[PDB]
Amino acid sequence: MRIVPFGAAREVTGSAHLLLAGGRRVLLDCGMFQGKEEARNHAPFGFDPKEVDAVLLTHAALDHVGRLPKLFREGYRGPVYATRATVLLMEIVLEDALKVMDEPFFGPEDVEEALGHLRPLEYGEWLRLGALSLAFGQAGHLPGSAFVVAQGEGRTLVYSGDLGNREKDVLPDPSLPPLADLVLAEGTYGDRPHRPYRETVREFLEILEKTLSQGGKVLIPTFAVERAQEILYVLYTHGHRLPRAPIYLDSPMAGRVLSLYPRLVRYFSEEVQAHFLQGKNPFRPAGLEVVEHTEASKALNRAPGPMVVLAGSGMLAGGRILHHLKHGLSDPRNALVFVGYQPQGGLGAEIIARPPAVRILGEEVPLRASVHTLGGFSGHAGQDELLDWLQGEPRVVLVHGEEEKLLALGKLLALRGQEVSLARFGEGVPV
Ligand SMILES: [Zn+2]
Repeated sequence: MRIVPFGAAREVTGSAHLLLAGGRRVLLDCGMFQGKEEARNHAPFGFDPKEVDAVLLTHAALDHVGRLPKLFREGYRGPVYATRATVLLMEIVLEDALKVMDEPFFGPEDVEEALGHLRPLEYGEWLRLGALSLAFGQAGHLPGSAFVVAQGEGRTLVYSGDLGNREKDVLPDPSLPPLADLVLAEGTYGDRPHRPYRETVREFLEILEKTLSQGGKVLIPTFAVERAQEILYVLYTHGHRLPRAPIYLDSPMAGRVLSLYPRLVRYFSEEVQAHFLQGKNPFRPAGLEVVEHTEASKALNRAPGPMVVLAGSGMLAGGRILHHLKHGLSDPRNALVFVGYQPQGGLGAEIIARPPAVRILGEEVPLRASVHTLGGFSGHAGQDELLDWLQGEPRVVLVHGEEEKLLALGKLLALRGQEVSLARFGEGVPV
């Protein structure tokens, strides 16, 4: 039993890991590379796709399922396992990815083919390949998200996939992994813990009552997959005290994902499920409105507050959010609320630098609106949570994370008495 990193080595995108055991080949995830690494979705995998026996998907995000259609486009015809939640989500993530992409490295025939091989595998359901035993464990990072437990040849391996931030309320807490000979894990935030969730929410609510009470606009850059709906859920459970104002989810994509949420009730936390039982959708605060097209999206830039706006991209690469920022950053009464850390060098960071102006969409924009960064809405387990999850685990190979962040985690694990390594691309590791 060996596991071979084929993505997310000293980096956060590309997640794909080949497990060689029981005389079988099981591919754990198959995401694409993003941002600067995008061109690498064109390069080859590094293994023979036609030789793969089965595929397991930890969650529906593009950096975990994105290259799947390339796997089929290049031969593979085996089954692809994933929870029903990921199965349903995947279709929206993929269909959207096909429509949005400069140089697509796969076509509609591939997505179609890729989706046709999906087979439901729920938490605690065992898959039998050769003499290898596989099961999904609750990861709490996305509806239907999981980590992989693989046993065979008298040994146990655990592929964490992405672990969630247990302090939040939407998803159920990540399960502890069983004791394993080897643990391949992420370390997105191996360098630091997140600000507590409760105090992050209270701050969010103050910023909201403040700017809305003065007829101002609250601009919120958000990820369409699961960050948008979480903000909506916070707006819902606190709608009674917030000043009345429309909430524009300015994202067709976030809209599609949101419509799907009622079909996934079982994949949420107890708290969320209890709300649904009372017969009410807690992901739709009063006043929500899903803006479908450009014309209405731009009308908002010219319309007066009070209002709350959710738009992407979540890191300001592109999206409708830029347009909102362009016309709203100049008014001191508005407020920009980041609900996720902005990458260094990106426009976000540049904004947080709080200079006199910022270049957005070809023009220079005065920056008067207030700025707040609530890193506490993070979807990944922070360093402290990463440590508790990894406790008592003998050997650990880190993936998914910048080198520095991964190292900061390895140090602590090493001082704790655990054998740690930083996965290298192509270089398999023995379970
Ligand atoms: Zn990931």
